[PDB]
Amino acid sequence: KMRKGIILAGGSGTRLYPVTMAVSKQLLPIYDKPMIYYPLSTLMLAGIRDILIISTPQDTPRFQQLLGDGSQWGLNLQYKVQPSPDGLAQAFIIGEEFIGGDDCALVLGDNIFYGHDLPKLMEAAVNKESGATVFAYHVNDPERYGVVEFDKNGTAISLEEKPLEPKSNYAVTGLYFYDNDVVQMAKNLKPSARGELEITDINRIYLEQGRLSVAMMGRGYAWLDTGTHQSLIEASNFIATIEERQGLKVSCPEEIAFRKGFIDVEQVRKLAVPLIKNNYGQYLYKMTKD
Amino acid sequence: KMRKGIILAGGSGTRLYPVTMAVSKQLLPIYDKPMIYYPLSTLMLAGIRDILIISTPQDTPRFQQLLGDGSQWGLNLQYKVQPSPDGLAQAFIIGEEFIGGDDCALVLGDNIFYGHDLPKLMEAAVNKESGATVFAYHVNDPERYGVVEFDKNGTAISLEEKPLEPKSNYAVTGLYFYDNDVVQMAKNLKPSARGELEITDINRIYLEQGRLSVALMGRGYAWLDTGTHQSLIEASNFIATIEERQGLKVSCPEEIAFRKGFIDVEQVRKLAVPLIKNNYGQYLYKQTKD
Amino acid sequence: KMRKGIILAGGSGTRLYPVTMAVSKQLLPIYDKPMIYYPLSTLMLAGIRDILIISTPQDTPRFQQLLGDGSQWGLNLQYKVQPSPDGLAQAFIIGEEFIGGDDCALVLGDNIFYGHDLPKLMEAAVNKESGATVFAYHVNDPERYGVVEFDKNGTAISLEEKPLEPKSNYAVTGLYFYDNDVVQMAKNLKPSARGELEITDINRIYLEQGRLSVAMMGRGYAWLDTGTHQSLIEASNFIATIEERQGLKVSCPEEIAFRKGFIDVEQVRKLAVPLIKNNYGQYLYKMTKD
Amino acid sequence: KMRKGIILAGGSGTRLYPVTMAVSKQLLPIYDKPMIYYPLSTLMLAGIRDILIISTPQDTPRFQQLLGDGSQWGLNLQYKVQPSPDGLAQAFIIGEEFIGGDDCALVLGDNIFYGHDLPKLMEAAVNKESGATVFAYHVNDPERYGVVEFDKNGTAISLEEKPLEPKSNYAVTGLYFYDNDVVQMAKNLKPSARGELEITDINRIYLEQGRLSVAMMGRGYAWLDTGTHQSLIEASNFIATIEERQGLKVSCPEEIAFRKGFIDVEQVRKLAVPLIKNNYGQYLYKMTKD
Ligand SMILES: Cc1cn([C@H]2C[C@H](O)[C@@H](COP(=O)(O)OP(=O)(O)O[C@H]3O[C@H](CO)[C@@H](O)[C@H](O)[C@H]3O)O2)c(=O)[nH]c1=O
Ligand SMILES: Cc1cn([C@H]2C[C@H](O)[C@@H](COP(=O)(O)OP(=O)(O)O[C@H]3O[C@H](CO)[C@@H](O)[C@H](O)[C@H]3O)O2)c(=O)[nH]c1=O
Ligand SMILES: Cc1cn([C@H]2C[C@H](O)[C@@H](COP(=O)(O)OP(=O)(O)O[C@H]3O[C@H](CO)[C@@H](O)[C@H](O)[C@H]3O)O2)c(=O)[nH]c1=O
Ligand SMILES: Cc1cn([C@H]2C[C@H](O)[C@@H](COP(=O)(O)OP(=O)(O)O[C@H]3O[C@H](CO)[C@@H](O)[C@H](O)[C@H]3O)O2)c(=O)[nH]c1=O
Ligand SMILES: Cc1cn([C@H]2C[C@H](O)[C@@H](COP(=O)(O)OP(=O)(O)O)O2)c(=O)[nH]c1=O
Ligand SMILES: Cc1cn([C@H]2C[C@H](O)[C@@H](COP(=O)(O)OP(=O)(O)O)O2)c(=O)[nH]c1=O
Ligand SMILES: Cc1cn([C@H]2C[C@H](O)[C@@H](COP(=O)(O)OP(=O)(O)O)O2)c(=O)[nH]c1=O
Ligand SMILES: Cc1cn([C@H]2C[C@H](O)[C@@H](COP(=O)(O)OP(=O)(O)O)O2)c(=O)[nH]c1=O
Repeated sequence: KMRKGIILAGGSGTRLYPVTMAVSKQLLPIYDKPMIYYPLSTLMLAGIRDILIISTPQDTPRFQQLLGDGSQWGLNLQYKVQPSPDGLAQAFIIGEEFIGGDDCALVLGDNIFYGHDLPKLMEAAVNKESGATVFAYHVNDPERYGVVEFDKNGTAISLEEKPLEPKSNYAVTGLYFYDNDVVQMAKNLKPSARGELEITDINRIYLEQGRLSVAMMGRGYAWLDTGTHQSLIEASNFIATIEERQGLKVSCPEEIAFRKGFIDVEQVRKLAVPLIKNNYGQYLYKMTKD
Repeated sequence: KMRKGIILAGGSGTRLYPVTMAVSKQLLPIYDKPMIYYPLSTLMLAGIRDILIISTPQDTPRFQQLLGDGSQWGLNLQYKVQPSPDGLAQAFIIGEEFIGGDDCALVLGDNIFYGHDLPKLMEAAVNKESGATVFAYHVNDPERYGVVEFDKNGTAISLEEKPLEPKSNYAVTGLYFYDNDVVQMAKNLKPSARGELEITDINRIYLEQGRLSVALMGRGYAWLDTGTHQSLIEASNFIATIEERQGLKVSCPEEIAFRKGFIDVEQVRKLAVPLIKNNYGQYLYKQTKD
Repeated sequence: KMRKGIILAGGSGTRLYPVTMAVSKQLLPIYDKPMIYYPLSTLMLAGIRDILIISTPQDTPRFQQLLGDGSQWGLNLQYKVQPSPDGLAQAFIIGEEFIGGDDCALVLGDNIFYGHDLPKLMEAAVNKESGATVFAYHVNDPERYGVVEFDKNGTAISLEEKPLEPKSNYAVTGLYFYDNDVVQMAKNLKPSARGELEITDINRIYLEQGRLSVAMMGRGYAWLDTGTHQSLIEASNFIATIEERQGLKVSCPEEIAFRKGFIDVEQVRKLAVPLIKNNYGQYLYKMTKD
Repeated sequence: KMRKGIILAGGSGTRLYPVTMAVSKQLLPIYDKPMIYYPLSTLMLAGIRDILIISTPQDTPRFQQLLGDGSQWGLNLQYKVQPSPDGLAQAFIIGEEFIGGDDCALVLGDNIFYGHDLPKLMEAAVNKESGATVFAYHVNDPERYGVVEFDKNGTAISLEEKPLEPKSNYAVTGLYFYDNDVVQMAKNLKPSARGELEITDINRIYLEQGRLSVAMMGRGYAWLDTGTHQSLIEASNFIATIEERQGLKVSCPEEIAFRKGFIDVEQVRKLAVPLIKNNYGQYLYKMTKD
């Protein structure tokens, strides 16, 4: 009944040491919220409310302390550990029992999107019956990502993970919608070129079958880079500038839950009261005025 | 009729002294281009090629040195002066002749909009045969702006200019679309207490007649503040973050002209060659290859 | 590791909620390292190698996992829990055994100091035989801090904690050096009207005995604000700007330990390798060559 | 009896196109003041009041319109055009008459310096009776600059302009103090490999004469980059961070003039008048009350 999604929020975070020896990348602040509120908000905006969060043995417990079972926000959250970061595709192997016979979305715990009409951008993917959908976004450094190449008619024709000679500048982002076939695909994958069970290898299987849709995410959207220390500071600054100008939050899960009807006002006021001593709780309380 | 454009780029710039003793506000850089490129970009995206720039007596020559007659970008730019900052609504008096019998789109020289489907956002406004269209955006400090009050059912019911007690948090942005009725409305206005001919008074008349459309600009759009030194730095950082991430420029008049067919590839390369030694020149040239 | 110092790294983290819901404020990044590296570097630059880290019941062990016993940096680190955030002066009661009969410096865990000749600005306070030294910095908002008032000759005459009517713009910063008498003073204190055991009350005692030295940190020093989410971004951007321009790190404990001779070249190399994927480890490795 | 200095503020500006198409680079804002205020403040801080500003044929008169003869600040400003940017040493040829038989300092118009005891560092160079003083600063990308090689005992042993294989990471900044011999040295210079009259060739002759002091500007100083659009934003954010924290301005000439006694209270209040309606004028006014 509730639609399903997985947030993959593990990984070593090597590239960010020594900051991530101290704290999981997906708990770092992006301005005024931990990084994982952002991909969580994306799933909620797609209308996905049953969500499995996968992290390392050390970090899962921290996420469980941050987010709980999710009922406070009208979600159902559950959790599993990935013993080692053996690839994004292991998400479906670990989450096979959670998924059952249902479709499932996957969002990476470091993926931040923002812009106008995000839900409508996702709508076709959410309602797809058969196949898979990913989103492409023009970047200046396609060699750091999965890269999708299109023909003159705009048909996707190839996908390559971190190519030395990228065939386009379109990166495949960290949000994926699959039908139920993904689970068996993942279970038959072999560790590839970089020694990982790769999501790109799943997507390539869908592409070879003619069932991968590639939704273009235009330049009016922001897909914020979380790859380096510098870009983490840029991401924060970006959110700060939007929020302080508007006096509205970006990816505040309480607010989304409220506006989408997952929780009612009585419940928003119950969340806000114990938090009214800080700016966040004051913002939540304001919601229930009008 | 056809729709002509006015960019109002006047004002003394006192809040920014001494920076604006040296350089007009609308020439200040927002990251990599002068501030006036951004509203000049909003007009082009709306399909407007015939544009009047109104500056102060002092600033006209520098805007002309920057933009010339516009022909390099398939535009036609003209210049008129505003002797003193007597109110936005003076633009229609100053431009009465350039406007003649046509519809008008006025944009303030310091207004910066960014977001997905911005041309669509303005589509209804451009295609409106009579009346006026304005844009409302939720801000944290509505007291600094024109403010539009809505009713329980979503209808604009009052407008107030920089009110001490705002009736809502929706500011009316500095982008306005009018039919041919406005020049006469402007000509019949009397100064407010503060001694300005107010654009808010014009909009109220249209509201009063049931002829004002108020299009909501969602939280997914960015409308960047340029009122303080601090917000300028934020505006620049915000644009930089986008452009460096995408490898694409925000509000590049040459690119928009080219993508909309105002100019052709042979004209783009002609523009690029003299500039080939700098980054801006190299971005132009590449756009002619792939 | 003869000389001693305490880093007070706990607190409720209320104002930063929800970022500090699952992470201590003092483990959050300031650009490319955890916040606590900064006050630790500060103590090291003063020549202090025996350091007690006090944090909350939940966070202390997290600091201990990250830093261990400090022998890898030539330091002696030990840890104590502060059961509740009942005031800075509690550091001396908690740290009573650690201190013993010795002088001791206290630095707050969220204090970031930068500027030419800081080690000299301090090295003196370290050499004072008796009494206490504090450092005063001109700020824009003195009401948020301990405030030191000076007479016409420049002699400190008054200290007040968070005064509604500040007598000066000089804030007393979170770096303090004390002789052995501070423990007894702290044991005799009673909470203030804020409900906290106040450092300002200890400083006032010394002031009245005529044994308080107030070092002025001029306008050439930076004492970075870490109060709000916004100020964390500001602090991170400031450090990033320095480091990226100079190709040198600010407050890197491995570098300071190597430069002051706490550890040797071999040791630095061994530390660098596990970090060598990014600039942080490469920077340490090259200090060994050049 | 006024000491003499030159601000070299010419050059193409091509790299910053289109931001420099209708605006001189050195009049662009660095946070709340035009760029040229910064080196101007630097010379003032050195106690130099008789200053020659050299720029392009197009920009020199813009500087003259902004600053006048400077006696409002207790300075004596004069102007000369550099027909083309044939090298920094040409400043001493164009400035020969202005120089006469006196010592002369040279600062680049886009260099920004900040740090504790900077005035003392410069007062030393100004106190020097014979020879020259330059300042060395560790940078990430030494190949862009004049580069100074040191002895194992840290004595400066060679200088190279933009070496392909830098011998150290110490760049020679754009602030130079010379005795009167510099004019004859410049006049004998021949164009370098870059076809320029190089300041590094002058410095090398003082160094080989044993008359060059190479003062180290340590890592607690900021020497800010102004060569890219991004470096401009970084320099603005760095200044805004210091100023907003301290409530004190960096390189405000009016403030410097007042504090060094070039002008008095009455004059300060006169300068405040045209600025009195924003924070900058208020800041000036308050210095004369507190
Ligand atoms: C390998 C691995 C990763 N992760 C987490 C860590 C990160 O927060 C997040 C992304 O992992 P990364 O190692 O950065 O993979 P990454 O280089 O970011 O690339 C992935 O993400 C990209 C989009 O960001 C795509 O363009 C690539 O095709 C996709 O492979 O997933 C796990 O939770 N488990 C893992 O085993
Ligand atoms: C009054 C005046 C302003 N300007 C320029 C200067 C600024 O770049 C910009 C706005 O200047 P302001 O001093 O805010 O103008 P002001 O009359 O007080 O306010 C207007 O500008 C605001 C912009 O959104 C609106 O929200 C208000 O509804 C509108 O009335 O337009 C002109 O070019 N000519 C002018 O006469
Ligand atoms: C009260 C308290 C504080 N702390 C830690 C948390 C932060 O690292 C640091 C600062 O805590 P604060 O609650 O910000 O105390 P604060 O309002 O900043 O004021 C203190 O620090 C200021 C300088 O930052 C001084 O000017 C004040 O005189 C001094 O009282 O101390 C603890 O670890 N335990 C505590 O009980
Ligand atoms: C050559 C030249 C430059 N300028 C202005 C343009 C720039 O704003 C500023 C510095 O110009 P650049 O062309 O970046 O400077 P460049 O000759 O490459 O390097 C100089 O400046 C560097 C410091 O920035 C030093 O490390 C070098 O040793 C010194 O030669 O001086 C002039 O006004 N006149 C000139 O002839
Ligand atoms: C096409 C184009 C858009 N824009 C800006 C205007 C809007 O803010 C935003 C619109 O992007 P978007 O609507 O997402 O792209 P698309 O129409 O290609 O699907 O980008 C430019 O700045 N330059 C351009 O060349
Ligand atoms: C509805 C909502 C959206 N968002 C974010 C998701 C998208 O990035 C963006 C959508 O804005 P937008 O589509 O422009 O809003 P609207 O429907 O009001 O016109 O805002 C939140 O952070 N919180 C919310 O409650
Ligand atoms: C020596 C050193 C100093 N610092 C900091 C302390 C001060 O805030 C700033 C300047 O210290 P400073 O001692 O004056 O400069 P220098 O070492 O070049 O002589 O640098 C570090 O962050 N790391 C270090 O390795
Ligand atoms: C006194 C003063 C200094 N400065 C700058 C020059 C140096 O970069 C920095 C520090 O100067 P410095 O004299 O060392 O600090 P202070 O007088 O407070 O001890 O401040 C100004 O910009 N304006 C001023 O009025």
